[PDB]
Amino acid sequence: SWQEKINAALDARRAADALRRRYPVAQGAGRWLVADDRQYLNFSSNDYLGLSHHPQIIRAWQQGAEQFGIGSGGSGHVSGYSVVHQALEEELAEWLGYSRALLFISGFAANQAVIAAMMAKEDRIAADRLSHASLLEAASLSPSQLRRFAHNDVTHLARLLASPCPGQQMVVTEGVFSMDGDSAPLAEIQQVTQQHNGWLMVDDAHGTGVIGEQGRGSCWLQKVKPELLVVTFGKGFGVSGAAVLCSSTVADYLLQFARHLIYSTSMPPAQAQALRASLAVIRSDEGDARREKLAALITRFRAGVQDLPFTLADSCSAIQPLIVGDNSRALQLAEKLRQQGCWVTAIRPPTVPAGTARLRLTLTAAHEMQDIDRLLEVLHGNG
Repeated sequence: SWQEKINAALDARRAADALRRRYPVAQGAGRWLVADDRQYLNFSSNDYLGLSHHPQIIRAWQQGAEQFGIGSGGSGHVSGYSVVHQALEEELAEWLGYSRALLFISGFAANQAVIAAMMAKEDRIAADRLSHASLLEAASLSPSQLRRFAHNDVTHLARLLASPCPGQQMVVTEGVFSMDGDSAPLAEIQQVTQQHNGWLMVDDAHGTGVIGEQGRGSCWLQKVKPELLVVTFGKGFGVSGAAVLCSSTVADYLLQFARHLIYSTSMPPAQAQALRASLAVIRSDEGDARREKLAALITRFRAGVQDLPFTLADSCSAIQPLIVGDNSRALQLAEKLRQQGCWVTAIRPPTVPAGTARLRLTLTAAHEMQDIDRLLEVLHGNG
């Protein structure tokens, strides 16, 4: 029965594979986390540039409602394409170097809509094994053939692409991995997929706004222009939503065939105005300053960890895993940091490889130097 299927799946769960209850917060974005009525330094949010609370983006969100109401009233293919959506699309395309941008309500939605429109059962997706769920789940729920390659292993990927395919091949990877905060070798990857007549799709959720000139992506940084670029706005941009960057013909294909783009409700115009304001800050001199601040904080953290009984991952991202090793030690370490006012969360097998239990830390441009020092001190006294 259905209820037996559900009860049986919930009952079978081992203690290490069960997800904890969601914890309600009063504030979850940026420097401070507020849970109950207690203030914690927040080392768990994705607000990498501190823009969720920026006065200019708040104003834009607010005025946009005055000007346009809230809901768009519908889909882009009827009366839900606002002049504000068109201007944001144009601005993103100009910023990143693509002929076209198409807006989506989330990264999950963008990824699924591209893959649903472009891949048939005959085709193959070659996906990095550590791709985040937004991408992988999309590639899974497709009728195409999904094949994973070892993390960032371009030799493995070439092997994959060389295998006979009855259709076309799409390579998918992230610019900065949600997991370890490490970068993909995009240029090398772009080379072997061209060599096997494939197209390349990069999701740059964790790099967009945060690295490269004017905060352009992981792709800019590495001088690579994949056929498809997906950017999402729930992290560094401090808002919500996503866009697909692409060519004139690919955008025309998606606008004719991608049902997810054609029939979904477009985002509130006021949300798009907040995103245009976020983009402006990201491109501005203040954008450079926030990125430079974030990099200084990462430097301060990594330098302090040298003198600690922990290891670091290969990351220059705001994402800075602290490898602890032992599961009990890591959980007790996170609990203790929380007790001392530092909000962190621990991750253990099997989400991570054996013996690589760790803290999931993130830093943001809203943090201050003394915050990093407070983290280091608690880590020393409990490490």
